[PDB]
Amino acid sequence: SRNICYDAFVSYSERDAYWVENLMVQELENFNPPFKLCLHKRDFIPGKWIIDNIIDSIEKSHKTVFVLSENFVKSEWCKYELDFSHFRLFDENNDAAILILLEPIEKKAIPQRFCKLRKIMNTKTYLEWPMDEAQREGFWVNLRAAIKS
Repeated sequence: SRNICYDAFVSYSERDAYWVENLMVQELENFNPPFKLCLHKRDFIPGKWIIDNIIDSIEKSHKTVFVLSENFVKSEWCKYELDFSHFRLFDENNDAAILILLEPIEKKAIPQRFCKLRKIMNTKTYLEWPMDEAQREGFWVNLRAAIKS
């Protein structure tokens, strides 16, 4: 494209909308230099259809960041479990996704048909949003690093 490339496409729920659209934006879009972000629930075109929003964004950005939370799982995760051949090499060996764990998630309650997610939860691979405000700096540092890995 012209220069319509983003550093990351960020899928997330409207319930966690504040954290993403304030906290995360300030640490990245306001960073210096800044990151270019495709905010799932802030930059999607109303007209355009659904899959066209998702797929198109994921393809115009270097990475995909999921902001996992109880809510996100129920309301927005499924679409990401079952996927349809739109990655000649599959999202498995395509740089992979960046998972942020916004809050803990009772996996004892996470379906079971959610293979991918469950893996994530065992692999305990993800940036965990620290409850201790004194440790958030390191978090953002990691996040950026990840988005630029």
